[PDB]
Amino acid sequence: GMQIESFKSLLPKYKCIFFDAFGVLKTYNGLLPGIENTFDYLKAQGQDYYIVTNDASRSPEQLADSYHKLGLFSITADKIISSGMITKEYIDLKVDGGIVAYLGTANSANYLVSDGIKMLPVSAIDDSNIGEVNALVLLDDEGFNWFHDLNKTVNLLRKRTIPAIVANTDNTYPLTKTDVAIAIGGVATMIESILGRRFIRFGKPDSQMFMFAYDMLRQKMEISKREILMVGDTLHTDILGGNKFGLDTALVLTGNTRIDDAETKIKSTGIVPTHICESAVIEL
Amino acid sequence: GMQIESFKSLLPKYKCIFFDAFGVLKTYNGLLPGIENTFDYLKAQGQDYYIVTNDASRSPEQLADSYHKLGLFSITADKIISSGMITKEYIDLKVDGGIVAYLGTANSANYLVSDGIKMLPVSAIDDSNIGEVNALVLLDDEGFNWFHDLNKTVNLLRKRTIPAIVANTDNTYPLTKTDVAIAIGGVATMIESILGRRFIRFGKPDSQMFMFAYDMLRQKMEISKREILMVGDTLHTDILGGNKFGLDTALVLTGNTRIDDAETKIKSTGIVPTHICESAVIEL
Amino acid sequence: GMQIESFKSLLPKYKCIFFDAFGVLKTYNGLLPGIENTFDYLKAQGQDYYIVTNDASRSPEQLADSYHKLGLFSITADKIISSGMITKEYIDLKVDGGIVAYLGTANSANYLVSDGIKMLPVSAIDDSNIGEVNALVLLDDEGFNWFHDLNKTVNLLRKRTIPAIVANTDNTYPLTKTDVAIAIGGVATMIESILGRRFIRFGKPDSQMFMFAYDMLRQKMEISKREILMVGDTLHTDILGGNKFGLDTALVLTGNTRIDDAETKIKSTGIVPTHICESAVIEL
Amino acid sequence: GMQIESFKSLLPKYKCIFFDAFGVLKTYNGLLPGIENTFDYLKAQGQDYYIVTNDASRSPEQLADSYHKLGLFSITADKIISSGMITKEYIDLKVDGGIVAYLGTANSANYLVSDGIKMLPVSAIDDSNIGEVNALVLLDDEGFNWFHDLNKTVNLLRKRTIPAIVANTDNTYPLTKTDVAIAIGGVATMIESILGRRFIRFGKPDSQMFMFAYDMLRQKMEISKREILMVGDTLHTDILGGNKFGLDTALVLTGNTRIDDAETKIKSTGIVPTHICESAVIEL
Ligand SMILES: [Cl-]
Ligand SMILES: [Cl-]
Ligand SMILES: [Cl-]
Ligand SMILES: [Cl-]
Ligand SMILES: [Cl-]
Ligand SMILES: [Cl-]
Ligand SMILES: [Cl-]
Ligand SMILES: [Cl-]
Ligand SMILES: [Cl-]
Ligand SMILES: [Cl-]
Ligand SMILES: [Cl-]
Ligand SMILES: [Cl-]
Ligand SMILES: [Cl-]
Ligand SMILES: [Cl-]
Ligand SMILES: [Cl-]
Ligand SMILES: [Mg+2]
Ligand SMILES: [Mg+2]
Ligand SMILES: [Mg+2]
Ligand SMILES: [Mg+2]
Repeated sequence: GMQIESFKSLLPKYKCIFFDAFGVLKTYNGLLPGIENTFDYLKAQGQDYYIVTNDASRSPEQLADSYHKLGLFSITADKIISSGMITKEYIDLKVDGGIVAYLGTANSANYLVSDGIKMLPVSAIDDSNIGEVNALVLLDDEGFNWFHDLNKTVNLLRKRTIPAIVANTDNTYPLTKTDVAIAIGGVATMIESILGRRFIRFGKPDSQMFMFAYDMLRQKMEISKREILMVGDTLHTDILGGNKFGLDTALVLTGNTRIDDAETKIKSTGIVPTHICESAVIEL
Repeated sequence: GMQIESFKSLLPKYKCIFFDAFGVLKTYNGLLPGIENTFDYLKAQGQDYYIVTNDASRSPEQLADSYHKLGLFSITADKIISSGMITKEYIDLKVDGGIVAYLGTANSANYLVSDGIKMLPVSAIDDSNIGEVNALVLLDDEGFNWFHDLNKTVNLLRKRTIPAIVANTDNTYPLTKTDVAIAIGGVATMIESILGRRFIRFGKPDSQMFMFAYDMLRQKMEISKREILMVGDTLHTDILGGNKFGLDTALVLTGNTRIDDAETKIKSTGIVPTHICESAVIEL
Repeated sequence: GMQIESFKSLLPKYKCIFFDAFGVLKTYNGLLPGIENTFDYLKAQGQDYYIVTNDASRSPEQLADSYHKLGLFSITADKIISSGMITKEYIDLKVDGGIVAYLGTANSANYLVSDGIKMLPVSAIDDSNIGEVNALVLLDDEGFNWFHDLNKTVNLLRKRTIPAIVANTDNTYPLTKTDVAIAIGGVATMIESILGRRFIRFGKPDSQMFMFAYDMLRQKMEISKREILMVGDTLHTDILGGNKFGLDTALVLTGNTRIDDAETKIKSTGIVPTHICESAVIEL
Repeated sequence: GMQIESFKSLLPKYKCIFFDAFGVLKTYNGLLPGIENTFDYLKAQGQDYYIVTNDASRSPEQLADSYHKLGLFSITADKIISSGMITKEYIDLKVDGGIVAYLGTANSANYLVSDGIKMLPVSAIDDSNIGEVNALVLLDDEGFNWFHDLNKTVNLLRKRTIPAIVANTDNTYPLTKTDVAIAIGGVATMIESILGRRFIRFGKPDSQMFMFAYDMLRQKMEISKREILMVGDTLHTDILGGNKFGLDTALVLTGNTRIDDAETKIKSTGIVPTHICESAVIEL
């Protein structure tokens, strides 16, 4: 049996909320209806929050602009902790000049541009420049010819002893009510089905992003990890990750974990959320 | 230590040879030089042979035509036993009319054309005809847009309770001296990394093709399974497959199993060949 | 969709029935009540049967004797086709003298012996004789010390280039209504989790036992693949194997596939039985 | 390419060294000869150290005592960061009273003892106490009967929705020059081969222990991630974890990564250490 609790009822226990984005705040057809009231509410209550997301397809500033376009003005770039920030820091620290090859769009790659390094798509790599490729990043499922560039990526990683990096996204994402699409994490998975495990994956259920947020909160208040709530739709990323780091966790049913499957999934993985809620929408 | 034996020196022990094609008779740049003499030799000695191949991208007649183009005229379509034959028989028997969806080229699909069923590429499947799709076959890595149609195949299989069939090819094939290409079996492998295991795979190391050839030999001579030699470059398909069926096996070193790696791969898999030879090419 | 049919109604189409044993003829509770009616009916109708089983824990004669002890005298050793028989033949034809080491009971091992072979349990292997050990077979989850001999097995296979062989059983089997036990196939799975894929697996869904039965039947009568029904409770062994070999398949719901899960398991695997039936027990 | 450097030459960059223990400070043969020099030198230079180890079979105090018994007094309990400490914290913060079941020895369970939870071995769990079991921990590959308690463990986890917890050890460890033993992490791996992924795994390559050490250091001094070197013998735990956390890494060749295999293993994994050294043992 599941005890379903209202999200509003939980909020007084916590000094900060960590929200996953997809399946929690928004879905394939935009924001979940009413989700603005959640952020109005937290503001009115003076409650801190962050978005903690395994999206490295654009910068925090751009992720924040997408919410502003959808009308959620409360969410600023400083509130968005994304695994792309980890990737960027890893490249700056661990890659010594040359070229970083990427699978994705030019826009996805612009966030990573820096001094000393040239970003190039996999499509632009051949024998004439392969010796300068010092890393591979997988950023977005769109923006390149798969037949051409998945093939080239396989050969690039056979020929160059370099880090291959992706955000730990789900393997697929919902595109319509009926259809899913293969995500950038899934493109890595498919590559790894041919080559073996090979990708450094950043993001949940790792705890670096959580530690960053936690540290920033500790700079301005008394707070312990159990006084933070991680809110997510996915057991093996949001809930598992939150739990390992010591966060309380709330599973919402508006995403990857459907109500009919929750007990079964919880029982097969042994990943137990602190709380289960229908959704993160607070009714006005 | 490996005992390397001349292929010629083994031939007297055997009443029929089964040859894998790729890595044994031919490679990325055509026929292995001299392989013509092997076939001249077997004729002059009156020794039977078949080619037993997991290539289901063409009919046996077209597979034979490819050898004719390359100058190997003695290879006839009756000597080519291909996993595409199994696929064809499976469709005829187990699929009841409607549409068979495919990933490949129109030419790869032609061999499977039959009464009652329409072959269509996954690209031509939509809500208007999906309810009539009764099987999916993976035939060739070329001939379709991977971004579009790998996504559509994921969704097709999520929506239709139908058999998904592929030839059990290696996940990759050599394209040049340095580069490989993802093969149709590898495409299935990639799909399966997203969906889970889901493809019915035909061909080596299964034993149906062997049994078909064996039964034909038995109709014209006294022969036991150990009097047949399976010749291949791949442990987990040719050598494992042959051994399990009772055939003697000869590992050649002209393909997937490189000489520097043979002892290690043999030890790590426990797949032991009866004999190890440098190649299937016979001299003089 | 999920259409259940009468098993008895199906049977006049066929000259021979192949039955899986566990979950079909019997469960942890012993014989399925009334299963004798089925065999009496087939005998009255002039229909043949064979048992096709991946239980290779004892000889066909002892497997038959175990039915006799339970009061089912219609099953005789000459009608039991066990994957143990493939193992025995492999040892005879593909292992050249020396020792064949085993995990199991002495009773499971000794009858596998043939001229030139010595069976030995793993517990008896040492530096002095490891050199003579020419194969490993896993026969029964009982009969050895797990701590000592799973460790010794791991080392044996790291040190010796030998085939490692097991019946393709499910990983676990029901002991009681609530509890399962790890089966011998599961022990192999566990070892492969440490070492990687390493075991030759005999039995369903491979075609070898099916071919043997079919060969024998065709000597005694005019029989096609259209006149043989394969009856099983497990999709990925019984149903998949039968389908690939060209047989009609009947999934029964007295074993691994429960009525409440059948539709979803068929959908997820894409393994579609020709017919679904509650039981292989007929009335009257 | 593979450039070996002097370990001692590296050390002046750093304010603190994090050492892995097995394969770095000691092997199956005991302490690496001369390893005391290394700690003497760091102390002389005013440099700090911590041990960062996925050995959670004993408490930090017992782990330090084991060094003292071998004559290495420079390692003290307060400098040992063990993944056992994360397990302890997880049990305290996330497990609400009741029983914690364990696989291991009584001594290994001892440090986990707390006010509110009873420790009991899996062997002690039956129908009378099972509803009170609120977690399982795997602690040590010794101390239990594998046949009875691995079977019981599989049933325990099938029946109770509880977290299953293990240190992320390698699957095996060396006993002697020729033989390995299955480690506690490998036992979890085996269980997961039967049940599917099911264990929470603590330790490298996770960031948690790294974060702890760093948090402690930054209280006592001005220290950045650029002034900490992680030293280990295993790519997928030590080097990978160190790198993802933003640390310089040193691969040493005294343990799991041998000098003959380093270049190949680095190439296949894409896990690249900042530095490669023969040994953490310095001269003088
Ligand atoms: Cl997200
Ligand atoms: Cl692989
Ligand atoms: Cl990773
Ligand atoms: Cl993270
Ligand atoms: Cl071929
Ligand atoms: Cl080739
Ligand atoms: Cl999956
Ligand atoms: Cl298959
Ligand atoms: Cl076949
Ligand atoms: Cl059975
Ligand atoms: Cl006996
Ligand atoms: Cl050997
Ligand atoms: Cl096999
Ligand atoms: Cl350690
Ligand atoms: Cl974990
Ligand atoms: Mg989500
Ligand atoms: Mg080949
Ligand atoms: Mg069964
Ligand atoms: Mg180590």
